Amino acid sequence: STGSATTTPIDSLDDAYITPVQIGTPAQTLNLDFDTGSSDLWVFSSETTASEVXQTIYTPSKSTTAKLLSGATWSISYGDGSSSSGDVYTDTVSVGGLTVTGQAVESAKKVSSSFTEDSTIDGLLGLAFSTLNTVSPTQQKTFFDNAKASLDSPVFTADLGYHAPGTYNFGFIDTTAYTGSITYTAVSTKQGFWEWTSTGYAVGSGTFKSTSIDGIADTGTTLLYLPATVVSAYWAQVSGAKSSSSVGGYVFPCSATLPSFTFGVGSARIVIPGDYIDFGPISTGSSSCFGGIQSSAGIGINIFGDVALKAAFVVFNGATTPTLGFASK
Repeated sequence: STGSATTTPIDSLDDAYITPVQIGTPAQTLNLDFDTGSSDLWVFSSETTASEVXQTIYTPSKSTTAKLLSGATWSISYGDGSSSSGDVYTDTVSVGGLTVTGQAVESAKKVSSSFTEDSTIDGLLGLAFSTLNTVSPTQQKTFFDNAKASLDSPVFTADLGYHAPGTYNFGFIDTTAYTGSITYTAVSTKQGFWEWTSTGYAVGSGTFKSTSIDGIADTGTTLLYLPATVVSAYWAQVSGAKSSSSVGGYVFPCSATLPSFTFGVGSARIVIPGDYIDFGPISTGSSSCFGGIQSSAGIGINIFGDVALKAAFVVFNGATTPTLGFASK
């Protein structure tokens, strides 16, 4: 079996992407944030504190196939400080025509203010490794893990668009979606992430520097977070760029033409166009724009976020020994 679903940016800045997911019988359609940086499928629901709901909610009592997972609870917090918690049901879950039965659907009893305030996201669908799942006492498998048995191939691909819709595919590789060939690189699962090692970088038309950059492929993070000295080398090429403490990062004049940024994947090279690194104005009407490449120093890990991933076709190969594939597009 296979599945294919359209993913669309939640705003004009590509802050995040949402994908329709059908849950329960008859299907309830919710717009979820596909996150390869976490491993919980959790949704706004009829159980969520009313003052914390502004979103489409799941109602387990209206699904004939929902079953309560007795005594199971969950609690998650994310990099940004946002958090949620609740209890657990299993139910049928479909994505782009691919159906999984017995998928754990985490029902939020409470959500933090960030989730409340974002009307476009009804929940998150975790696609990292199941070791990161927060359900207790027994951790639950991700959608991808449950689907592997029936998939034509144990893969999923991410094709994110720049200010445009894209696609998540399950179980097959669309060879018309990319150019040239896919280069694969080893994944370490020791921390639960799709963690890999980039072979180096280049700024604009300059030299490629061979330097190991350990990072994670994370669809659930907006920007590209790299080591301080690598980010410094980028912004040194932009005459108006400076580090602003009040905005929290590198800002530059919106009118600048930004250089591209190249990262290595084995002996291959993925080039992020400069326009993609222009995240946008700090404020509507502002003449200053926020940079899409920022320092990872304060986060503790390098993150190849949406800024990087949307310049490529990305293959998440979930075979017993997982790898990550990248192709230009």
